Amino acid sequence: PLLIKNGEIITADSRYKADIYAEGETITRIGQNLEAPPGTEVIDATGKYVFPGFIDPHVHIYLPFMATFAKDTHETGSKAALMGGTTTYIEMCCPSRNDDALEGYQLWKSKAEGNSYCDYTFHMAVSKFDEKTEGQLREIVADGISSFKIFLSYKNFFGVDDGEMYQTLRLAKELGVIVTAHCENAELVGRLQQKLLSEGKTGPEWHEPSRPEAVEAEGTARFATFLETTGATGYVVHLSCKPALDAAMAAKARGVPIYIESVIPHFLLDKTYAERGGVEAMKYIMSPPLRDKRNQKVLWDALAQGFIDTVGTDHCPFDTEQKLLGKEAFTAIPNGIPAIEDRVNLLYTYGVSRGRLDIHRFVDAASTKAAKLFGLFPRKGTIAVGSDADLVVYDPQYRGTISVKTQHVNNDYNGFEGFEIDGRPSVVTVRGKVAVRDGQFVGEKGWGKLLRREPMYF
Amino acid sequence: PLLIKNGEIITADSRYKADIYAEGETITRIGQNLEAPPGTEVIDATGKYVFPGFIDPHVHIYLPFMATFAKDTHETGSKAALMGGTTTYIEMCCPSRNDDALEGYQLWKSKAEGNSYCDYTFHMAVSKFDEKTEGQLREIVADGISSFKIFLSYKNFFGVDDGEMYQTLRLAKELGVIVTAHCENAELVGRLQQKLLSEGKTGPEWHEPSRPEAVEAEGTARFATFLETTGATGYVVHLSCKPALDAAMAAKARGVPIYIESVIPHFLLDKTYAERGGVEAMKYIMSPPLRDKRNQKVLWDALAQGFIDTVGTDHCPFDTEQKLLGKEAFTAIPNGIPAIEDRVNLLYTYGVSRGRLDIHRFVDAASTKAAKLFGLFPRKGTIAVGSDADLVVYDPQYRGTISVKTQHVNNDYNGFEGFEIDGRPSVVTVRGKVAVRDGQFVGEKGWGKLLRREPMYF
Amino acid sequence: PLLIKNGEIITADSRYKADIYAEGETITRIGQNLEAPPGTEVIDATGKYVFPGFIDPHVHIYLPFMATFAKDTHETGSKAALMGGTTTYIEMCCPSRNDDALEGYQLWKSKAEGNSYCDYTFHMAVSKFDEKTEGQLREIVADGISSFKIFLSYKNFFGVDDGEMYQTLRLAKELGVIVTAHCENAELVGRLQQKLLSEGKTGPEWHEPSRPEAVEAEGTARFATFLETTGATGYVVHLSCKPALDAAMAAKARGVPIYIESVIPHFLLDKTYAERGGVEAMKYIMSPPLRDKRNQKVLWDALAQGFIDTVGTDHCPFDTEQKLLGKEAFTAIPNGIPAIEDRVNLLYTYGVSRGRLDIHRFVDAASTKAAKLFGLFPRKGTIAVGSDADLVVYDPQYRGTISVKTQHVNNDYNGFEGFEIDGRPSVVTVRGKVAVRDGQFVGEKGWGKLLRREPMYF
Amino acid sequence: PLLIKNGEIITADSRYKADIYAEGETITRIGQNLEAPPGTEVIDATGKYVFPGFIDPHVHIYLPFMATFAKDTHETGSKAALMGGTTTYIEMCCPSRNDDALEGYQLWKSKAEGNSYCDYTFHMAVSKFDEKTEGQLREIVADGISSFKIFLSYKNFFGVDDGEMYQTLRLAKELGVIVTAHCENAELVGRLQQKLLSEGKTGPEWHEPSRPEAVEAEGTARFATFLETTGATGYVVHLSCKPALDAAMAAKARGVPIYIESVIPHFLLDKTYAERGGVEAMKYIMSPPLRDKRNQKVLWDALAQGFIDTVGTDHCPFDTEQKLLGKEAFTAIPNGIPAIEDRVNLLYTYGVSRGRLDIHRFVDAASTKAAKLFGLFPRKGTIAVGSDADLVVYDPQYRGTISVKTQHVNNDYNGFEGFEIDGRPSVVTVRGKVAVRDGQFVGEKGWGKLLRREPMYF
Ligand SMILES: [Zn+2]
Ligand SMILES: [Zn+2]
Ligand SMILES: [Zn+2]
Ligand SMILES: [Zn+2]
Ligand SMILES: [Zn+2]
Ligand SMILES: [Zn+2]
Ligand SMILES: [Zn+2]
Ligand SMILES: [Zn+2]
Repeated sequence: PLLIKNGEIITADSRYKADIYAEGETITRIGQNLEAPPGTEVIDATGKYVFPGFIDPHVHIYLPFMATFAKDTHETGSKAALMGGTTTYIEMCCPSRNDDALEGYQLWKSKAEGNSYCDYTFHMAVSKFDEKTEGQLREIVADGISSFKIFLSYKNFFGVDDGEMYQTLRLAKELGVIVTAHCENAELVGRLQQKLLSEGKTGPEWHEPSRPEAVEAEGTARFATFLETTGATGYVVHLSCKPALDAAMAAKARGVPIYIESVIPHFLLDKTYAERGGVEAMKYIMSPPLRDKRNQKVLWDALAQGFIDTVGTDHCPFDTEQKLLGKEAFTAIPNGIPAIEDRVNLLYTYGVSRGRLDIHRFVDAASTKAAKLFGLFPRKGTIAVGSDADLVVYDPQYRGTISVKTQHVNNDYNGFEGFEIDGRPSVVTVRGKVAVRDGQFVGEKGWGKLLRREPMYF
Repeated sequence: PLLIKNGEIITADSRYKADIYAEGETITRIGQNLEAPPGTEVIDATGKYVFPGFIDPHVHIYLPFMATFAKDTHETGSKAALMGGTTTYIEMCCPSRNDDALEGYQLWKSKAEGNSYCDYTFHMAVSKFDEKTEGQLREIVADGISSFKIFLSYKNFFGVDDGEMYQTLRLAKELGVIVTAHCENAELVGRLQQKLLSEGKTGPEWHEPSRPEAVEAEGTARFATFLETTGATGYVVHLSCKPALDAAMAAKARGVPIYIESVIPHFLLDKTYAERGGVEAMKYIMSPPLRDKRNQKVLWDALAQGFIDTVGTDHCPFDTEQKLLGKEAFTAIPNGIPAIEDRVNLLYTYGVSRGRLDIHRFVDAASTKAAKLFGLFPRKGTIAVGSDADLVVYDPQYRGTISVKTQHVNNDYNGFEGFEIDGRPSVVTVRGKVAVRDGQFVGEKGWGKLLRREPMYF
Repeated sequence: PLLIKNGEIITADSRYKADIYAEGETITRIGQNLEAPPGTEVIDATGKYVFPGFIDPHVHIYLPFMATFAKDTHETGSKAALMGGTTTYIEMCCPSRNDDALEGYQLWKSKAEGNSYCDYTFHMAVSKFDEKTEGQLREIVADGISSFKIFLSYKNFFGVDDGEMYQTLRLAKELGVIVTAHCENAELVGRLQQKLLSEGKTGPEWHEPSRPEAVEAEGTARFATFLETTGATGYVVHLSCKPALDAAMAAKARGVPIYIESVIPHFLLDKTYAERGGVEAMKYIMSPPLRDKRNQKVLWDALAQGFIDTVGTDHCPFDTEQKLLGKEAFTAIPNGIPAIEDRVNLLYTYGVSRGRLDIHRFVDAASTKAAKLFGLFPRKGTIAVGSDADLVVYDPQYRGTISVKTQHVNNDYNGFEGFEIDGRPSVVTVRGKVAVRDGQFVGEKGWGKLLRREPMYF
Repeated sequence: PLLIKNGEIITADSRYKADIYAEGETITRIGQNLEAPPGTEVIDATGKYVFPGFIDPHVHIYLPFMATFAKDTHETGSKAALMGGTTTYIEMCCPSRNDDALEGYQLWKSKAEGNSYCDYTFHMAVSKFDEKTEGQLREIVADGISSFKIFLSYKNFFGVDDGEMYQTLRLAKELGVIVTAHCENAELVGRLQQKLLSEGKTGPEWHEPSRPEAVEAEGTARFATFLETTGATGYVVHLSCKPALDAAMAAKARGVPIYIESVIPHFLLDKTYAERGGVEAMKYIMSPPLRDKRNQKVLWDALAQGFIDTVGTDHCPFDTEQKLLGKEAFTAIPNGIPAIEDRVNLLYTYGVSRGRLDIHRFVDAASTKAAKLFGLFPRKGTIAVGSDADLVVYDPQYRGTISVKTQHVNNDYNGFEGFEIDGRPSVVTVRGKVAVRDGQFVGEKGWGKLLRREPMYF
């Protein structure tokens, strides 16, 4: 049994002081001065906030990509997540066009079993479409995976054409599945990459120009048009700039059931980081690229007003050594930045503590909204009787800086090296069991379970 | 003591089954199978929803307007509200340009004391600005009223000019007050009214053309520009059409702290109702006017995505006899439609039950958001330990129709006569005390209190 | 020699009364009371307007399409054009994906030689892209054809994919060629067509729903993105609705060198014509489909302000008998409406005479702009010394109605049967030679020549 | 008699080589190898362009403003205009609120008689509205002035309120007059000015912040709303930024008869010039203020596509000594920059020679469009038989720089000091009489006449 007392509870739509008692894995009751049976583990949350466990709807743990593999394992990844306050993560299951989808799903699925410290689930990538695949997708959905993922980029590896996208969306609508999508243009990026390389422009500073804002805007609008035409519900992952936001907003305004996600690096980093040259710049190469800083205000304002629904990380860790695989051509630099451990602290600091982000909008954008969209709610995403006891006792008096020297991500650099944070998790629990106590990791291996969802977007 | 058991609790960010125990006026604890001391009043909510008491941020009880007076009293008005599921209402305190603001405030304030069945508070109208008035506004704010109200229409009676609007906004920013605003154009409406009358166009069907969508759009954009320039936080009341929504959305997108409210009649009624001729058409005359029905989809879609923040009624009851005061000229028809009693059932029915409105967005738009914006939260607007026990046991199995024959509004007609509803309040409580039991009004006169707020928008 | 005297000359940027003297094929001099050598043919234009010969930048004479062939020949087509005041037309050379481009060009080219009454030129369609084709396109451009044409629809027959579109645009930029484009989405239209048919919806009234406005908007925006990314100059053919106009305007506003064309049927006809059922409805089936009439005001306003650059017809004549080829499924109805003969009179009547279209904007939209965009200017498109003596003595006192009974188009129905017109050509000349005198056709077979252009958009 | 031979004639819709013969004040005939009677003055235009005399629709010669007077006289002003290629200018007749409108008109009118080297006309400012004024405006219009001018700024001196603006527009519609307007917000500018001064911010660098882009956008949109509501035709003077352009474009798109003008300094100068401090910065203080340079591309692109209709100067010359009148407070710096003499060369150089501005669009934006809008066409604005012989033989081989040392404007500084130009007028004529020959001024005092217009916008 667990009892968290004297803490100020804050959810997306409530704020109060009371005690939380969890007999087992779920919250049993809430009230003031609760009496917990003897033996109950008591946590004193005096002077601290008690938030629902945070949820990252977009991470990469196991990933064979751009000639190599992402650095975290479900073990190191889930641990880093917990240290950061994230108690549930949704990983992108990404088998390529040449892989068997069902086999890919089972591979990712088995790599996670007994290896995760916190709960998780997947987004099933659809990198090709045919009779064989349709049958396997029906099976994967039936196993509890209620979300797909398509890419409008990465030609021949992940990208699907209009015909495949259309079929994926019709199937999704039939199964009540929500489709997440990476929006760019596979053809344009490929052509622009070749053009720049043939011109001798090989440095990391040509990554952004090879896939400008106009391309993300085109893909975002195309995706919205297919959703509107098929009747399927969609979700745009890591939207990074105004032109794309305008396209997604226009779709929302005319009634298209589409949702928007932005990832932490696009709120705090900008294109100049990728113009520093050398391995230093390679550390900030991702897709969509970091943009002109003028976009940060746009994203922050949109987040405050709820135009942007969720905030994820698109966590994709690589070692500087791996980044150097593209010292000859920027097209060979493995795309990705690590952030699964810093999302919450960064969002809280620069959004709530030093920004205009309302604290309730913060909880909604970093936990509740994602739980709702992907069928994890009310099990996850909030604090209420019946919900899983995934809690985060947050300390707002803490002051420090982020550094690779103190991170738990299995790679050699931190994207936010030196950034200050005005808070951090003091205690983190997973289904009633303490995983982090006073900055000390005390999690239990294999405690995390796979969360199965029910389709709801017909 | 009160105990509501076996009900499905639904708030903006939670959904579960548990019992709610309120020892006194606030919720003491929540859990499953709670044991209430003997003597506790037990309500069985089996098979029913338990929502937070709903809040109407825009009503008119006492109102000397257009040569006459609104029909409801705080007694009949609060009763009608409760029957409909609304446990808190914010009334527009409206002294005209020729009245002393402080006296006006005190008049409204005393008419409500001991006469309301549920809690309430006010929006202080600023229909002129000068040294004398500034001093009185500071006093009214200090008395707990944290919101102003200005009109960009009704020349010489309620309307303020750019100079006055600017000063009102600067003062609001200084005091941390949020400014609500009726957005049209006092001059244009006056001119267009005169033009139409001089042309012999006197029927009710000329009301809409006298203040077209372009006018509301102009006023909405003007208001946004003054907010952006003064640094004040604003709130647009009863936004009725796309052009205006576009203007308010553009302001939101560029960072202006502005919020949007729409009232129920603009979601379900349209301009043709005011083109029926005679007293029948006069029943549907209000400002802003009912619009072309193409606007209803726009508003519904915007509500579903959270673009529109709150839903109110702009409740302004008049008898058909009073409406006839303008049988000679439409300009003399007292503007207003009654709706304080039907808002919740209408929104639930056409939004949740038969529409695309998510049930959590429904609670937020009809209760929580308004509580947050006007400083009533967390006291009101949600279900959580510490909050006032304002609850609504809602019956989703109920089926019926709205009719003046069964309303409690103190006038002779219902704007939604004949409309079907797929639910209704079964039990309604105010701070732990039952006011409505099984469709029977059992409220206590004078139980309602004035809610004082703290300024928060500096 | 030719002398047109006492006429009021009206061009896009001039208006005056004077005489025009053409010694041979071009205008020799302009002035008042000019003395023409003896033998000169004198035309008295007293009380009439003298416009530059009008130009239709989008017609179909020879066209193997949808299992059949368009009805006009270069002989009947050029004659009908002249009777209507059009002295130059640009035909779409359309070999399909299975045809050899160079052979296709030569086929169209030889069908026109010695068979046209007026001058003409072509837009070279690129329905596929490969090494073989690139070489042939370079040859065709070198032969004087400075414009391409790509289709974003008609899968497997005319439509090109993103890869092919990109390559076509890069080549166009290299050669200084302007690319015209039909903007929809080949995949979406195909899928939506199949869906409707499988649902038993086979009538002509399902044509519009099979390719809604959202699709044209998507293709228009996609095209604009590829122009912006490749640096090529583009031109959107027959833009029919607001969503598409918005997309093209956004591109214009941000600096993309893109131009807009709209065709006469979209200004005067609407979707209901295709909902009349039977062969009557089949007469109004075209692509993009006739739209909701709310779009006509949008197009007219855009034309008046110069947002829409040119007005063409997309003349594609078919007999009702041929239209019946799709009595079983709307997908088999040959798309197209005839209009080459009525464009000028219709535009003049409903635009200038009865609309808000300025007479100079009329000349620019129906003649000069197209001549400029496609390199026919200053040879064609205006009245000035040195220009070809292609003139139209227009009679503004004429009043009549359009009817198939008096048309010269080689088919059995007129799309504007019964429409009134407030003017008509009295005299029409081609390079100094009279082709139409007092409504009598006196043209000379084979007089028309192929106009070769110089590339100018690098 | 005048004969200009061997020149390449370029108008907005024609380009050719021929001779122009003017027997008297108007062009008599055009053709190749024309024979002029003996005594005819012959100008050889070999290797040069022959443009229509350029027209500046917005200048200030006589102006009592901000405690002082503008430096040019109709003598020095018209001379400077001619040297620059401008043969017709429209001056803003600006009596303030305290002046009698009719007297003001007559004052301006008499100051110009016999004192202008080239033709001219006026825009009648309406700085207040009442019965007395309406009567005088009817008289002024009857005297040939077909355009009004209202200011939405300069409180109590020039600015009119909504009531006055509405009445001015209704009268304009009745008389068929077009209304030009300076769009900002009198109240907001006044308040923001006071706020900044009270904060000790007195330097020239606070001018822009005192009237930000949001204000011009608000005024532009307000003006458009009143035009749309009254049915009057409008024209926005010196539009300087994207937000305002967006507002004016939206109005154009929905059918409002509104036109846009931008002045040369907003295309080439930016806000930093006014941040140089001291008298140097004061030289660049005008209204609307110079903006962030990001706006220059927007304006250039809009001009190339015809979104911006005309290009003027808003010529308002002051001596540095006069500028110093506001060394204590920026609000006292007389607003204005000189440019009447450099407009054409600057537009030609940076638009045509070094930009993307098409040469025909150049002639239209600098001459023809303005002539059309203000009823000067076809008398002025083009080259054609019957038109006034106002011609400009332009030399495209000339290369030089602009300097106060060689200007003819009656003040001590040039706003474009040091700017390079790729052309200049070689010969300039006014109604058949040479005013400038090979850079030498040979004009005749009092030759210029007042141009009376006919109302056309009912
Ligand atoms: Zn991605
Ligand atoms: Zn990813
Ligand atoms: Zn109101
Ligand atoms: Zn109201
Ligand atoms: Zn086509
Ligand atoms: Zn076509
Ligand atoms: Zn001005
Ligand atoms: Zn001016």
